[PDB]
Amino acid sequence: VKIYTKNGDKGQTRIIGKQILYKNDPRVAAYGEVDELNSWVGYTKSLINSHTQVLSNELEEIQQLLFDCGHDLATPADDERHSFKFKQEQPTVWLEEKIDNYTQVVPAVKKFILPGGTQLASALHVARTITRRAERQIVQLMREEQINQDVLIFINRLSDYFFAAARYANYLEQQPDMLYRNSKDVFR
Amino acid sequence: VKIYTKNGDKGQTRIIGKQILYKNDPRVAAYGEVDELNSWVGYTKSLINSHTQVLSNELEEIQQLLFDCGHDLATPADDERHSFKFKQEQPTVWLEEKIDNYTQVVPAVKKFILPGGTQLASALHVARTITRRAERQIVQLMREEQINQDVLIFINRLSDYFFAAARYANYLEQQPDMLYRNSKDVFR
Amino acid sequence: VKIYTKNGDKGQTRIIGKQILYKNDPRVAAYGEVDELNSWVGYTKSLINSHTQVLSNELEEIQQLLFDCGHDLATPADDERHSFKFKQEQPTVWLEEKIDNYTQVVPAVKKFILPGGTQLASALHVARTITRRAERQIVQLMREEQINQDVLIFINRLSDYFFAAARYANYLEQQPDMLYRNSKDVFR
Ligand SMILES: C[C@H]1O[C@@H](n2cnc3c(N)ncnc32)[C@H](O)[C@@H]1O
Ligand SMILES: C[C@H]1O[C@@H](n2cnc3c(N)ncnc32)[C@H](O)[C@@H]1O
Ligand SMILES: C[C@H]1O[C@@H](n2cnc3c(N)ncnc32)[C@H](O)[C@@H]1O
Ligand SMILES: [Mg+2]
Ligand SMILES: [Mg+2]
Ligand SMILES: [Mg+2]
Ligand code: NA
Ligand code: NA
Ligand code: NA
Repeated sequence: VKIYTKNGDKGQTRIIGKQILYKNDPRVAAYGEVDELNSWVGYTKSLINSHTQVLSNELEEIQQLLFDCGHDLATPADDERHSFKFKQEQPTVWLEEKIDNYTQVVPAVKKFILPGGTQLASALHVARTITRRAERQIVQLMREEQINQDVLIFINRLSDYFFAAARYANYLEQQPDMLYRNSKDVFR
Repeated sequence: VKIYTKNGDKGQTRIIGKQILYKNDPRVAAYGEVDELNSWVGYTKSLINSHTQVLSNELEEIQQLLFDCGHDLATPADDERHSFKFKQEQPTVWLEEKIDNYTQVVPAVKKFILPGGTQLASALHVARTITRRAERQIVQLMREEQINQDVLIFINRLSDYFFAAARYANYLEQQPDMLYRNSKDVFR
Repeated sequence: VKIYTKNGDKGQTRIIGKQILYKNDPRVAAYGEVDELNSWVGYTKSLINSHTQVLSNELEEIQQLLFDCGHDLATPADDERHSFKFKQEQPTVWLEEKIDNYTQVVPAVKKFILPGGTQLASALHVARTITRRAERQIVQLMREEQINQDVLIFINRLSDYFFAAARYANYLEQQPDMLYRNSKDVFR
């Protein structure tokens, strides 16, 4: 088995189905950014400690879901031989329940917080912002091609999950969040 | 409080003031990249150790400043109800004084260095390059819309700060920098 | 020595040779993304432990090679005073030999794996995906300007190297890889 085929050496790559695209095509960029997020989630999970073990399984579950999203991003809406398989309903509800629970448990803020704290909380803020970068890429693709809009819904919700989980990670080690000193009351 | 409004689920988001933009709009991308930098700075600060404690407070101060920059990037120059609040003078002087001090104290190089060393020094090099990525985004926005040019000045200077601070972090643990083996003398 | 010249404060920067470009120009973006990768490789190397010491030297060698690639990306193909110096043959063979060896030694998969595991393996997956992001940037530049195509070949191969090395890092700590649960058999 050779994972290097060399077929990409001139700048084109195969997507799902027959088409080849330049590697900078917005479709390739979209699922490539999802893959970068997925790798960062793996890195974040590797930082789990005894205080934060309760977050481990759901990070692995998110990795599984990000593969399901990437599949659909790699699939043209008019490819007769392949169809969209990601459905947002249940995964997105699942994220919302976590967001509600973690928002309830941590100390309430009205103001923006500095993205930081523990190493794990900080990594969850990095995940938050890479998710949002991948979301931008997905919207770029959406403006040119038909996509599975359920992926967008889920990826939008996912960055709120990472915010909530980052605060929960600080709570699990009793690290206080720090406020942005010039913040207005923005959370209502 | 629900941080998930779902109003972003179709790919548009609210900026400062009345306007909504696509999430891939260059303005949204610019302050989104600043937020990614800010999160990375949080992560970097979480790596502080007893040798490097002297760097902790100024990283937190940079996080505060990055919120002030992001505010102005999110604000249209013609929005009557909101105005630019970031002024570069004092923060940028403050960075320059750190850059001068840290450049003086560490072993002099003429050649490019490998970006690495200690975990903290390496993270400061990652911060250096994410700052430069955010700067590119800010210039993309500048070419289409009027911006607070003071944010650009500060963000330019900030990546030189991260270079200087990365070298200082290696110095604080007595980790030598490594040279790029084919470098010309580039620092003059 | 002042690394801050302030000449970049209005959004333009000097490349190799006489030209100045906007900081968001695709050329500047391409070698800037290579620099971000290089910094991440430095960070990854800082995570080496006693189990993974055998990977340290080759990560440093990759950093040297990434400077050689960045040089050529910063050099216009028609700049009479500067020429391309990167040749892919030997570095790319060297990567392929590592990929072959590491593919042979680790447990065989047919299915996609979750990008994660140990902290080092996870960082090598982050390197994999940042390499692929830089590759996209390089292809963007290739579509507008003549480049040294040897850089593209090497950067393509490099992300397969990081995949193989990430799996090898997990093997070195006897951390099993996890499969994507809905994967088809994709590695043939
Ligand atoms: C909190 C604020 O963050 C901005 N916002 C919403 N989604 C994204 C994204 N994917 N990338 C960057 N910024 C975003 C909007 O301005 C929203 O109101
Ligand atoms: C050191 C060199 O790095 C380049 N340079 C300057 N600013 C940036 C940036 N934001 N992103 C990437 N590269 C940049 C220019 O080529 C400068 O001369
Ligand atoms: C494994 C699959 O990953 C995609 N692919 C190939 N190169 C890149 C890149 N630089 N960025 C993102 N995705 C890429 C193609 O779809 C290939 O078949
Ligand atoms: Mg959102
Ligand atoms: Mg600069
Ligand atoms: Mg490839
Ligand atoms: Na490959
Ligand atoms: Na939200
Ligand atoms: Na400089």
